[PDB]
Amino acid sequence: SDAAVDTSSEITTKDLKEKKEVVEEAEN
Repeated sequence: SDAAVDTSSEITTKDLKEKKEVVEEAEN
């Protein structure tokens, strides 16, 4: 199924620094 997301399994760490930055900005 990740082939329909252009193999997000390689980039997901860049996505998770998003999910930690977006989330600190939700507590700020």
